[PDB]
Amino acid sequence: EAQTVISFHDGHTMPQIGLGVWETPPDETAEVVKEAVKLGYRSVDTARLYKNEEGVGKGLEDHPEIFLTTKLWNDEQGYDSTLRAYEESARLLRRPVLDLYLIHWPMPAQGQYVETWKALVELKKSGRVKSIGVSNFESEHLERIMDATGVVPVVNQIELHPDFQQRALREFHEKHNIRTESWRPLGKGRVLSDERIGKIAEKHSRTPAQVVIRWHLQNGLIVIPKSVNPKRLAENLDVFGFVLDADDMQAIEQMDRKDGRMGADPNTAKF
Repeated sequence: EAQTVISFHDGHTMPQIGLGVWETPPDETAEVVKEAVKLGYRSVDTARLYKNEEGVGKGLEDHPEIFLTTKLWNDEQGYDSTLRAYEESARLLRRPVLDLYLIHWPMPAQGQYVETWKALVELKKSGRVKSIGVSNFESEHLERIMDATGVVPVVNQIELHPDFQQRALREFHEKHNIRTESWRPLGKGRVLSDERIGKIAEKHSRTPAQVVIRWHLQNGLIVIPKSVNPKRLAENLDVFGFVLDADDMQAIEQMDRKDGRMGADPNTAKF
């Protein structure tokens, strides 16, 4: 049973499951990363927001194979300011050339996300980063940066889980060959005790989390769950030895709620 990967339109390839090092203190981040690389994680995802890029970079010291993503935080948006921020991140992460760089939030009220994207375009062209994408962009924000540059992000990383399945945004993503990456894949844990999920989990001799991760996978989605517990890390990774059937997939499809969003709305988010 091999892990799966997802390929971008730009010809690059990313592991389909990664580690979201979001809630890890800077101090024990190196150690969490070394542990997950040991368990078999091939993709690590962080952000300037979490302030632990130095820890990630140390933890991946002798592991340049691990796919590495980081994001530009809101207050560093702007053309020159993104180019600096990217460089700084590259140094903190001890990787001269990053595998993926994302705009963390569009923040439409700032007026800066198009110029930020043009900085990312330039980072791709100059060869400073392999792939460029976005996080938390609505179709409209995507339309805008595509119209301004002619350059499509390879990935849009968005809140996505059984309660909020983001179908219309994924329809839009499809048309432009944009991969979907789910953050909040487990819905802050709400799903871990769902009966509908629980029955599917019994049927497959797997756990609720594993059923849910598999569901992301079978939908073609890049999935970065987070976990402190290396017991849950090993669990989350052990998802390539079963298959959800058509009944399973439809039953989860049916969980989608209009008020399923748990985190910030891209259009009204204010930090």
